[PDB]
Amino acid sequence: QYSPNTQQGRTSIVHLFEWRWVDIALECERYLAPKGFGGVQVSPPNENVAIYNPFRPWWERYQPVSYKLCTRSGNEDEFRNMVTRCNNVGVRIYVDAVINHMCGNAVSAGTSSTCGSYFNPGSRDFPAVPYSGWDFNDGKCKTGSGDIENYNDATQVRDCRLTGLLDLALEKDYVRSKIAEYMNHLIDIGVAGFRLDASKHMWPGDIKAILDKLHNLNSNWFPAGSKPFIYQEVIDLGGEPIKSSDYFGNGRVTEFKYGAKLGTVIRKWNGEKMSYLKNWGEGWGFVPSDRALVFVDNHDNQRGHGAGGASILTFWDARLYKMAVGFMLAHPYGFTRVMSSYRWPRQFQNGNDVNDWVGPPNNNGVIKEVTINPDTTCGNDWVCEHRWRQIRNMVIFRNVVDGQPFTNWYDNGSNQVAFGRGNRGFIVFNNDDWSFSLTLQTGLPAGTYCDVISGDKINGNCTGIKIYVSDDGKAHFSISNSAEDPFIAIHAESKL
Ligand SMILES: *[C@@H]1O[C@@](F)(CO)[C@@H](O[C@H]2O[C@H](CO)[C@@H](O[C@H]3O[C@H](CO)[C@@H](OC)[C@H](O)[C@H]3O)[C@H](O)[C@H]2O)[C@H](O)[C@H]1O
Ligand SMILES: CO[C@H]1[C@H](O)[C@@H](O)[C@@H](O[C@H]2[C@H](O)[C@@H](O)[C@@H](F)O[C@@H]2CO)O[C@@H]1CO
Ligand SMILES: [Ca+2]
Ligand SMILES: [Cl-]
Repeated sequence: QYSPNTQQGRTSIVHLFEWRWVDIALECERYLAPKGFGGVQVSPPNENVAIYNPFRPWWERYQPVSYKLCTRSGNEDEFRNMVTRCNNVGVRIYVDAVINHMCGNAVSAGTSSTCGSYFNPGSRDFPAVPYSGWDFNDGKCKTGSGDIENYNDATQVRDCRLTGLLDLALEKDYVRSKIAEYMNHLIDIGVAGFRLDASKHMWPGDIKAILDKLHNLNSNWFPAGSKPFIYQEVIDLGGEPIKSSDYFGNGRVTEFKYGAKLGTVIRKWNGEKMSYLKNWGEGWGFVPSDRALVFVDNHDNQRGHGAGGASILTFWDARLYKMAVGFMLAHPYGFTRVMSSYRWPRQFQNGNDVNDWVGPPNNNGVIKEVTINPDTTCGNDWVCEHRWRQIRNMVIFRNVVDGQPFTNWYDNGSNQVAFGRGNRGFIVFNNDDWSFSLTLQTGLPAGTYCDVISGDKINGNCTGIKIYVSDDGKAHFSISNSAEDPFIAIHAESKL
């Protein structure tokens, strides 16, 4: 259950947040495949509530109406087209599965849905599934409000409504079956796995019961017996009765401690320093590496809607963000997910962004196409961090050093550190307020290597910084605290 199911040599997935199916299919062929990306996490493909107040917020997609593959990203035909084209190019698709709940209980009944399906939250009626009052936990929840009120009580966290979201009775075989029917529909289409949204709000046993009904991956693309990749969204920063480890029997889990701590470290909050990252991983209280899905930021916490707090680094913090992502992609701990977002009118008032609800770039509610600029960046307000040279090249770096051990660690006791991966890669970071100029042991064979952060290796030549490794594996590195990118990375495939 725990394997990403990516092609050998591809070690990362990217979240193409709110991207349309047709756009992802093209990206798979024109960029993701050639650049060695392992897969794509797509936004919920199932019909959701169409919210006009505010105007089509991104979170409306987390309020299911039915399991029809009909959304602002496209219809079933477009979804299949995308999965097939991506799979045909060796890039996997992972679905953001919203199966813990339906829409908000306060939402007005009617046909304000992405596929016109009728629904009535008040009467608990979702005929397009179909679900009825008998399929929700209204009678199971014991809180006075019917909503989750105290996280110290593991029971209400699972049986009550998350911020009013109608909670499905996942103990019922009928409900489990309707969800499996939806997920099997996707697996048969060709999806390689799923992100289980709000897993903390579901009983480990109920999730397992659902997974037990899931098919193996489509044998036209995957070897027989291939199980869908499962990564459960569990927000556990410690201090709660519910632990992410309670879900290890179903698959991997999102390690929100990862981005939160890395952000605090890179920002140097409360006296933290990169030198402390020497024992990064389980040593910091994180889950086992083979059960972790890591990331610097996600669609939720990049806009203050998730765990991590104000320490989370995002594309808005471009310089520090690139370093955090680089460190993550270079370090062996966990399975890495790169974030790809869109720009929005961030407006901070009293420490809170009042425009954190804004949906993807659009024209009258119609998601804008992803355009590619001659410099390979994206237009139409799509950030496309996965296309940033510094990030794209680190994604490749991880592929190249796949399997190599963490070694040759170095640090100045402050914020200047470096480490290698076996004899296939080496990375140096300078997050101090002074320059870093020193000769280090790289563990790499002698030769001239192109720094993949400041440049690229094109036709036997480096476009950016060049590093010279001697016969003893040592090499001189020089990084000024004023460099655009205060870190250098070199690997086996960047050698001249
Ligand atoms: C997982 O799925 C979620 F729903 C729960 O973690 C996502 O949460 C986001 O979407 C919800 C739903 O739109 C949003 O809450 C809105 O709707 C509820 C219900 O009516 C309102 O409560 C009264 C709430 O104020 C609304 O904002 C969440 O705020 C949003 O974070 C989550 O991101 C997914 O990972
Ligand atoms: C060809 O443009 C490159 C650019 O040289 C590289 O620096 C990066 O640009 C990012 C930048 O790193 C980031 O800090 C912020 F300014 O955003 C831009 C992209 O919008 O990548 C591009 C494309 O590879
Ligand atoms: Ca629940
Ligand atoms: Cl997540």
